[PDB]
Amino acid sequence: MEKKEFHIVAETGIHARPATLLVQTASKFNSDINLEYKGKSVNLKSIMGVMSLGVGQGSDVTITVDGADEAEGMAAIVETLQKEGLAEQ
Repeated sequence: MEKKEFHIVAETGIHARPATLLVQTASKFNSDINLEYKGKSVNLKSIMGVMSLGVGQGSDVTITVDGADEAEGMAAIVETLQKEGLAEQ
């Protein structure tokens, strides 16, 4: 059980594109990985929750990873976060 915070550096608006990008990468781990924005942590893939939340404009958020993938899980997210210019390291 380990969480990894971050901040949106895409200043895009975490849309279905970048929005899912993370969720897609976060919601693809055998571990518990979610996103937390403003303090709200929900299965990034949680459109509903995320929807109401969503980030972008240098918006900062926090990711979480718990389980086996935990490492790999967050690994991607983390990397992706800064890989997709969605979030920084």
